[PDB]
Amino acid sequence: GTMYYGFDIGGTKIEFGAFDADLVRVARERVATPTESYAAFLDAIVTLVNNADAEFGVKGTVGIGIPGIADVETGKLLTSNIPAAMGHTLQRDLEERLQRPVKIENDANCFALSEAWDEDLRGEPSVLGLILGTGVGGGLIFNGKVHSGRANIAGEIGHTRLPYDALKLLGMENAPIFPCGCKNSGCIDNYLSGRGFEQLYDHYFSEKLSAPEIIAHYEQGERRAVQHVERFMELLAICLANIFTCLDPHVVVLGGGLSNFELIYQELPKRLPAHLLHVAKLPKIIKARHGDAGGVRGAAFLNL
Amino acid sequence: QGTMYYGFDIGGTKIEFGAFDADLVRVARERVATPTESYAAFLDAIVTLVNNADAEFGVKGTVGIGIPGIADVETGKLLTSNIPAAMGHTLQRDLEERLQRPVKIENDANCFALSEAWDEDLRGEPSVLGLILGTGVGGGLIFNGKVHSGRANIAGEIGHTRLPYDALKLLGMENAPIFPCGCKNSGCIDNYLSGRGFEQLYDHYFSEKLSAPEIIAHYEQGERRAVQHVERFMELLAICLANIFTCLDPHVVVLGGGLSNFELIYQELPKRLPAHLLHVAKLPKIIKARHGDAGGVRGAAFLNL
Ligand SMILES: [Cl-]
Ligand SMILES: [Zn+2]
Ligand SMILES: [Zn+2]
Repeated sequence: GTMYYGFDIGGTKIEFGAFDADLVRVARERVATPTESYAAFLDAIVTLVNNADAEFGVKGTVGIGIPGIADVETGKLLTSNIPAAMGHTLQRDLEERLQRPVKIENDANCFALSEAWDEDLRGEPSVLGLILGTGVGGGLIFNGKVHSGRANIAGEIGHTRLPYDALKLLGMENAPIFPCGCKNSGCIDNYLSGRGFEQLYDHYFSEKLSAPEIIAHYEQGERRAVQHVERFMELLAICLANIFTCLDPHVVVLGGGLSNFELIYQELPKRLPAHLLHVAKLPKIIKARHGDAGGVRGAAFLNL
Repeated sequence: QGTMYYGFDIGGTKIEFGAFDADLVRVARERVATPTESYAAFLDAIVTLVNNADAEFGVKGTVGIGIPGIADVETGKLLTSNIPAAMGHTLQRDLEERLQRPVKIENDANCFALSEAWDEDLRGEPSVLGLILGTGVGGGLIFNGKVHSGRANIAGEIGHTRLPYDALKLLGMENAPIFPCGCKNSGCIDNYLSGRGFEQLYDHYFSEKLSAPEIIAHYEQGERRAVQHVERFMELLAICLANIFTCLDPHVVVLGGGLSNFELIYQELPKRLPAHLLHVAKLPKIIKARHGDAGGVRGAAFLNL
């Protein structure tokens, strides 16, 4: 009698999934995201919900994942990649049209919640999801529920500054201080992401290589790539140790392009203990399992 | 039988006990000596209080215990240097056996935060961060009225995170004071943002060893050095907290410990935090603890709500 719907809103496509009481996906639909019209945007979502409700014979719950946030006070979307919905009160408008509550969360929160509801992680008291891509995105799950935060920006771990011990590793007053898109500076977003991995390589070795090129060189034993990787893994361990001393997560799930670098899962357990408290224990650290289905899954799971 | 929630606060010399009914009315209060050596005597003191209360109220009460330390999450052994009688013992398992019911044991800073989070004004807040600013920085993370203990029972050890880059910049980067830490790391914010940290920063910059109350009294008199120290301290506090808040985004932040009595904190933080937060961020509500150093019992009891 219960169905959970999830929408993942991208700049060009809206993805839809319906999950039964056992969290098995029983419907999948994809429609175009309207480029300009808000009215068309609402219709696309309302239509999907009404059709699914007719199909499954229930009134499904509605969760939506977005590349941005809803302003916690006004309900207006801050989603620059979705011009049709930018500035609009999406939740209120959908609640009125669908006559039921609607939840809207940032895509990184949906990613973490999706991974936290994997059979292997169900019942974990806390899960931290980190996406290491062009930036660092984070999602904090406690007892299977997203912690959104006072202003819907819990998990913005990427916009915390390099800690003293990370600065020390990188040469203190000679460390590279990368400018940040948030307009602060030295945010870890610019060090631990895939882009950060690249920028650190370029800063020290004066050659602009992509992460896969660096990794391929690493595997060939090229000395510059080997030195870069050594520095990167220690830097990652120091920064995550700082984060883990505050959050002490039970499981850490990595997504984004850099989570494909398998060496991470070998090196973190070896390097974290030196930077953690003496009594600390290591979280389980794994690569994301749900991939492209993450956005829809986590959005749906907002209403569990 | 009715619900009854018991809480114990274990200190080095006293064990404090409280019972709270379904409405969270306190219906018992007892204080007994903490045994100095005997583990047997330690267990008896607790078991006695539980059994007497159960008989008196006609209930089987839930049992929560706040300790100055943690239980090892794997072995159950207590890591509590201030309590030599219980140090190294499997307190939870031993009490569960004697009392035939589950027992929850949590660090005292978690109990402090949970106690505050269950005040009428904060009930219903989706998240509460408690920070105790005393001889060190203690922290407690509450989500939806429940303690997040962490993978190894040390969630909230915010005091053992290192100064962020922006804090170091304020303090002079390569010339900043790097204080050694009891955890054996260095530059942990435990040694900057606590009452002791406030004192050590004053001494580093002004070459005079004053207590926090002396500095504050001089601040209130408009003394130049104290005014400069307070300006530096408030900005340092805002920077470090803004970093913490960018990760945690707590709805409410509750300050305890001696330094939470410095009223200026509550005025200055809202003014200084925005520059270091994300542009879209909003300020948490930041308040002084309501229940003082007498919420260990409350928080311990509330572990079982
Ligand atoms: Cl799925
Ligand atoms: Zn930033
Ligand atoms: Zn420390």
